[PDB]
Amino acid sequence: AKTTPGGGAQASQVAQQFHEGSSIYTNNPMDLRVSGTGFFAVAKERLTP
Amino acid sequence: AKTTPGGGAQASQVAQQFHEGSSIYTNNPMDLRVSGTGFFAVAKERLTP
Repeated sequence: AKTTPGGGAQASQVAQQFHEGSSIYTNNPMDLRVSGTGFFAVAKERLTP
Repeated sequence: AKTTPGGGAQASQVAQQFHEGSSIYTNNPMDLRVSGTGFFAVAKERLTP
């Protein structure tokens, strides 16, 4: 138990840190941003959402 | 909450300040001015008002 050293390092997880990013301004009404928590929903095909 | 600084300045609105402007004098009866509150109404086509 005490005479055996460690077996190295194993990768645990690559996280996906979700802190809010900055904003740029295009003055274009079709450019939208979620200020705070939320995601847009986008459908590959028009019929099936 | 407290370790994060601000994100800059965002344009709020360009207002349209409506305080009365000064008047010039032409001594011509066809030149009109609205002293106080109100607008003239002008129509592009004579038939449609």
